[PDB]
Amino acid sequence: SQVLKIRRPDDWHLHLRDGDMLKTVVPYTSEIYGRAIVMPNLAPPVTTVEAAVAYRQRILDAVPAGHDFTPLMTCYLTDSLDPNELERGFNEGVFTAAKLYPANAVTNSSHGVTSVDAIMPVLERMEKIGMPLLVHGEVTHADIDIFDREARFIESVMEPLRQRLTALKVVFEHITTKDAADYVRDGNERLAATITPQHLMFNRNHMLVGGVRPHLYCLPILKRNIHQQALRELVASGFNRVFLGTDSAPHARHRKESSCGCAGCFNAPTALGSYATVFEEMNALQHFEAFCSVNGPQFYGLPVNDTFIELVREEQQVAESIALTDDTLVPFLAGETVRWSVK
Amino acid sequence: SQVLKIRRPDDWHLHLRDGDMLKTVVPYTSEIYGRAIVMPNLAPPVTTVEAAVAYRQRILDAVPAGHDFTPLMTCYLTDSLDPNELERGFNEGVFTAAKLYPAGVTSVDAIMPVLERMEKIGMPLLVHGEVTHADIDIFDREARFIESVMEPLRQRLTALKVVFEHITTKDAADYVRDGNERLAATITPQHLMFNRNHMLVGGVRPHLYCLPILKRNIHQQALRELVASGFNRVFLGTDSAPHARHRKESSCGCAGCFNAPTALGSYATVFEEMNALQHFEAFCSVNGPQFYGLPVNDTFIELVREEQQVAESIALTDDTLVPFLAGETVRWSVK
Ligand SMILES: NC(=O)N[C@@H](CC(=O)O)C(=O)O
Ligand SMILES: O=C1C[C@@H](C(=O)O)NC(=O)N1
Ligand SMILES: [Zn+2]
Ligand SMILES: [Zn+2]
Ligand SMILES: [Zn+2]
Ligand SMILES: [Zn+2]
Repeated sequence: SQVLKIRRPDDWHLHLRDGDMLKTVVPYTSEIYGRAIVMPNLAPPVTTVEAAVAYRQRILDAVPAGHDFTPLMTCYLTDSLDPNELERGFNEGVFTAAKLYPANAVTNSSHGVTSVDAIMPVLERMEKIGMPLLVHGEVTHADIDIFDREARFIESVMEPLRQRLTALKVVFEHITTKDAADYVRDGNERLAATITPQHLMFNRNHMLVGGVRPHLYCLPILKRNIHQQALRELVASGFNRVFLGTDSAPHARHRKESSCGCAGCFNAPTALGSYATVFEEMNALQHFEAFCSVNGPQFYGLPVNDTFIELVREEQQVAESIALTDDTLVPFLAGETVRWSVK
Repeated sequence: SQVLKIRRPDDWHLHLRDGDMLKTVVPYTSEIYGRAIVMPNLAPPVTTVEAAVAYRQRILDAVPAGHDFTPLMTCYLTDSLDPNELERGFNEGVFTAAKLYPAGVTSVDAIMPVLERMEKIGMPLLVHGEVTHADIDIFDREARFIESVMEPLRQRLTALKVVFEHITTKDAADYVRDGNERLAATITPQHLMFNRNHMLVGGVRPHLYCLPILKRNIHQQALRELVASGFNRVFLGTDSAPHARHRKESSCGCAGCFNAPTALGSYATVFEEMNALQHFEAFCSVNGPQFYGLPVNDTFIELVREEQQVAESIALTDDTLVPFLAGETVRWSVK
């Protein structure tokens, strides 16, 4: 059976949650990835240096003995965040980046951003100091169709922001459209993107035809096939400012399979082999290592890992579920036979 | 305070299921509607007169004393169905119409002799109008059906009476509006009240997941304008399609809204919002009978504009049933 050896990868977009759930999910990441960008959308969010320090330690506490894993912390951008607090966290190595979630005029100032214009002092500071901005690029106005929200963000927010702050480094997280693929392809060295395995492997038909499948329900929402194909083409092209970001985003089974299912795929356990499957199908395995292990480091100005891992092209069954203290997690591709697994 | 008195309505598109489910759900229809078109997608489907007769009696068995409700039975069209069986059931007063589900039927070409018979005898054809090829995006399946199946069919069988069931697009709305007297449509409450955002923003809501899939807002608006205009070949058809809670709320949720308990008031709210209450009775109680060549009901009911809370769930023998709009407050109630 065929082997693919790559420099140890990193995950440039990860949700690890907290408490018991954190304890359950960390190992799926730490066994494989050297570093991950740990997102700050805890309840309450990580908006201070002290919280990020404490959260980093809880994550390290949960890493199994012998895994060489380093969490890269982020600050949740809010209206009330002091730019001095963000700067101090960056300067002390606590915050690797800051994350901007969709604006909403009714958000509490302690929990989010009302408008992008309103946090310009903090954004100017990030530009000044060279701190990268990670963007969940959707506009969430009630009158905008959910499938249009990413495209609308490019026009309304992304392009004006980058024109306003010409030195700002930005990762367009988990892109899902041809709109975003083209935009990123056509950008400068200060614009990059991450892509999840689900947005490469599936489109909205997989989530809605024959049944509604809440384990494929995630934001930004799966788009039509033309968008899926654009994403696949982009990673297959060798374009070097797209990189691995799983957006592994675990929710208990009962919170997924409910009257109002939570958004997010728990894909940490199966992401890497899923990406290998996509690059192989695209006859583009020569660009697979760079996607997983080189492009992200280069954009963040961090070293490439100097250890290796091996994927083997031998069929394996994915677990149907993974136990939590209470309830269970259903992994991405649960119960399926997958083509590539880690040796 | 405000009271609205209408001729008793009918439901021209209903799923009653079978067994204990049927027992549970029939009363929500029989208490209000004089008649309903009972769809034939049982497992196995109703494809013979004999099965239709038996099913009709199970339905009648489950109707509470004092409800004057008549189920109008339908035949599930199959590639192989004998035209003589379908005609016999029509002639015996058993089959009111036949229903075309897309593969269901593999092609309209395979069932031509059945369709030609329906045309000759005056039997309406009820169409679930979606193409199903795996590669066609789910949101495009209705519009694609119009071009590739509906319009060719109608041009070939010019005398055939067709109801375009549960339409969900401006495409279909425009098509029906511009059609002749042999084409009509039903519209559900969900496709008037909501669009796909309501199913997908803030969470995935499987109780709003149904086929044809909820579409974007411009399509919702087209349907609302269609009913509100007074156009007289669109009529009430709930597509009440109940599934146990944990078949809805699962890793692969079933399609269908259990809307029988709340549909009528929900429609009232829509027409009221569209400033079109003067057309509400015809949609509910006149347009269908006229298309089907059946008399209008000779009794009347009243809706009052008093806010009722919808039950969170309805008990079944096993599991529960979550009604459409569960836990929400509805603006109009049946007095
Ligand atoms: N529409 C649905 O979502 N469900 C209906 C089938 C139908 O009307 O196609 C059902 O029978 O469950
Ligand atoms: O933006 C997001 C948030 C994430 C989560 O659950 O944290 N889940 C998602 O599906 N995408
Ligand atoms: Zn996000
Ligand atoms: Zn995320
Ligand atoms: Zn249907
Ligand atoms: Zn139906």
